[PDB]
Amino acid sequence: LRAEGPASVLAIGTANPENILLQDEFPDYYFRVTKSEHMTQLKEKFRKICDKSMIRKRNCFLNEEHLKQNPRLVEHEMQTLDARQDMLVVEVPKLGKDACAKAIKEWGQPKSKITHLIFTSASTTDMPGADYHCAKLLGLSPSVKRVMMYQLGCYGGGTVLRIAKDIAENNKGARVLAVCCDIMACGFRGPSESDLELLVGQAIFGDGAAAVIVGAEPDESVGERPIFELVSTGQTILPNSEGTIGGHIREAGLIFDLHKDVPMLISNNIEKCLIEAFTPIGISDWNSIFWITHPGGKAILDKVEEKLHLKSDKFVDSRHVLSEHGNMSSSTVLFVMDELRKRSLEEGKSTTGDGFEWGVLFGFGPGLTVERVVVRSVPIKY
Amino acid sequence: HLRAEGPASVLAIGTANPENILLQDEFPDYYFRVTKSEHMTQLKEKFRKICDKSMIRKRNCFLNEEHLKQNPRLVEHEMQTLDARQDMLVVEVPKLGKDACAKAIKEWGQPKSKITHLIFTSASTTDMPGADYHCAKLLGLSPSVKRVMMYQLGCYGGGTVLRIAKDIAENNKGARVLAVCCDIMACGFRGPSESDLELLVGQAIFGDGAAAVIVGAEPDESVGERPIFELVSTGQTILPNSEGTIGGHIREAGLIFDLHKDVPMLISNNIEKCLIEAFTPIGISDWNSIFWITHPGGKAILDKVEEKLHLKSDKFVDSRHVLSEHGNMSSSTVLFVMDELRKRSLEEGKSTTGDGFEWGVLFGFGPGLTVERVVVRSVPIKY
Ligand SMILES: CCCCCCCCCCCCC(=O)SCCNC(=O)CCNC(=O)[C@H](O)C(C)(C)COP(=O)(O)OP(=O)(O)OC[C@H]1O[C@@H](n2cnc3c(N)ncnc32)[C@H](O)[C@@H]1OP(=O)(O)O
Repeated sequence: LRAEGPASVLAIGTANPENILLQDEFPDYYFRVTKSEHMTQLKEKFRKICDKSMIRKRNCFLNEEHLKQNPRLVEHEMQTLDARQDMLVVEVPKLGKDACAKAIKEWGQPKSKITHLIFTSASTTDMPGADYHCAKLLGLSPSVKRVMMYQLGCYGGGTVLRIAKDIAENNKGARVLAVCCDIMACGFRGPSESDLELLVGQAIFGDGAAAVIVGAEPDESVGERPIFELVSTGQTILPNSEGTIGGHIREAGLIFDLHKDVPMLISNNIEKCLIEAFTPIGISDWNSIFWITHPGGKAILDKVEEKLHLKSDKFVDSRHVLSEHGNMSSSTVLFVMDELRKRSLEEGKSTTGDGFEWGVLFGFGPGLTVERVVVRSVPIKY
Repeated sequence: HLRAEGPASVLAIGTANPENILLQDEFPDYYFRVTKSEHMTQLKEKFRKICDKSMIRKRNCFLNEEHLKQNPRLVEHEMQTLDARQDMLVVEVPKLGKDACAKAIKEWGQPKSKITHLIFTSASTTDMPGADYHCAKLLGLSPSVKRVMMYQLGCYGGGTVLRIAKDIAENNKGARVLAVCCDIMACGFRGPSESDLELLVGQAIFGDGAAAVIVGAEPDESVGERPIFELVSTGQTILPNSEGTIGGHIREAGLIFDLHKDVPMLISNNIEKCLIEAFTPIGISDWNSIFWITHPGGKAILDKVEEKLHLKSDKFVDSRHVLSEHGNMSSSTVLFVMDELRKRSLEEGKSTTGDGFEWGVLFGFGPGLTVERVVVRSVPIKY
């Protein structure tokens, strides 16, 4: 028995740790707790990176008491993976379960109707995985079909939507719980004079989890209503991008590579993704649609906006999420989805997509891989 | 959105294994020599009986004695060696994977440009970009191939990649899914210790290998496509009272795994209820009237399941043969079993790809304790 019509997002939930990192105070915090305050010139460059990041605040699970309890974590490169794993194999499923619960609350259906669980995280790795623990913490059926996807990266938010679409539409009644979660205790480390690449990540990455319920044939009879339709999906590797975005599980924890070319590579290639995605729909004005864009960095948004001459209203939700949360990897793009529909409602727009009918969702991550989802809005009943 | 009509079918199967071979009869001595542990005479005899009862004749292993020479940290029990293992496996895991995909693509006989999705699972490593990215580049797939990277599933992953491919191939007309599993046990090789019988078991049963399948719906005989097994339904479940019995952990010392002795009994004591749920809609109750494609996680698992259900000697022939010639290769093993089942059936002139039976069941078992189940239907072999 296959489902009729397209899969849609029926609910969204998000969660963040309680502890907060004010970006104005982070240079002082970072260089103090890492006992690197003598690197004045480096701290000066780090301060400019933080000030230019357009991040006002992040939530982070790792706090100063964790650092005093294990000073090894504040060093630059030091065998710490066990200590990080010990924390994250617990916290990642926990924070993920927090976001799942809020999404199920909105959804308003028995957890026994959840037939599938998709879980993605780049912050940890274990067997059984975070899908198992999150399922147990939620009290889901022991026969929930799980799709565990460790170490995707920041494109992963588009991935779980792609996976959920085919599952929901091919299985009548299937209701897919897809959650992303990342905790940057996996890659926190101290500064080195030879790494501005490190400092960039230390300034932009924050903690969070985002969960959605995906399903076809929404049942208004019992309180289900979709927010966004998932119309088509794609995934591609950008040319001349090899090595530009990388992340590795090592004895020192998560070690990442981040090339300065990434913003230009995305901007110079993204229009082909739009043509490839919207030519069948007959759309060519990239301002006549709504955008749900992963804010991988201020620069990425700025350059895409520049190359395509996008009105400033398109990345408003991306920038607001980046300001209040930083880059949370795979979850970030679903935070933006949620903000888009909450702002549309609060501003009296006619649809959940800022008043537009058609939209596009993008994730960017290692590859350099681009995840794309053409999405359709729903009218807002007033 | 144009969806496919009819069920998704395995259209091709290819496998690969490292070249260096470990003979089980010599492995107790070889293992305790290279690990500088010949003074553990009572633990070695203990280890010799585990290997004697394992019903494993040989295994394929990428890690050789020269590797242990270059890095002696790999032969100690619990030394920080992850970086050295990863340096090897981020390269070798996709490579061996590509070798198996290449054979599957060969049998399939269709252009690589027709591959629309690539599924890759492996428990031996993790990286970003992952083995899926590199396996696709090694193969020459389209940069727009849709990848599904599933790191650290474990021994049930062979059923998972089938369950994932089923929904993709059926919801997308023309979709051709390349699913591959691959594991290399340099991720978990380590020296012995009198306080870890689980390790000894793992060092005796785990071997290297990769296996890849081409999965699609609406097979096109005009272009040379021939189905092998139809994927009918799928299930995943967590066995009750099974917490912590199968585990694997990426640590500074590499992959550390747990294996509780009760795993055979827990599987055998729960498996029939998996059969009932899977075959009651089809109207089948006799577990000897169907063929089996069973992950040979260990000789004890097959033995106990065989007893509990009174399965006849034909069911586990292919599982035990793969186990004897390759050991436990984790996620790929069950796919090695599928391949031999359809190959032996034609060599023996059986009515179908499933040993003459129409309906069958595929099982993977792993961390959870997780059981992956796939009801499968064979395709007639016409003579
Ligand atoms: C905490 C643990 C983390 C754990 C992670 C969890 C898992 C995730 C795995 C995957 C990880 C891989 C990634 O991480 S994927 C993130 C994608 N996001 C981007 O790719 C950001 C886009 N970029 C921007 O948003 C702006 O660049 C930014 C940073 C706001 C700055 O704002 P600004 O406008 O001022 O730009 P400037 O050029 O002026 O830079 C000012 C100075 O920083 C230097 N600089 C910048 N960029 C650099 C780079 N790339 N390399 C080396 N130097 C770099 C410049 O050279 C200059 O230095 P100088 O010339 O000496 O003065």
